[PDB]
Amino acid sequence: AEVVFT
Amino acid sequence: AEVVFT
Amino acid sequence: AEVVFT
Amino acid sequence: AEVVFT
Amino acid sequence: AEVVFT
Amino acid sequence: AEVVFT
Amino acid sequence: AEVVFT
Amino acid sequence: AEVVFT
Repeated sequence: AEVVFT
Repeated sequence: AEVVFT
Repeated sequence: AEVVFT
Repeated sequence: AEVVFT
Repeated sequence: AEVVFT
Repeated sequence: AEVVFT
Repeated sequence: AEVVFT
Repeated sequence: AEVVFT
């Protein structure tokens, strides 16, 4: 699982 | 920007 | 921004 | 910026 | 910013 | 598990 | 899994 | 799975 908030 | 890989 | 998962 | 790898 | 996981 | 807040 | 950003 | 954006 990968979460990237930018 | 939101990326969610599950 | 928000993510919730299960 | 938030990165969460699980 | 916040993450909670289990 | 990797959390990176920047 | 990998993320790169700028 | 992959995403690239600019």
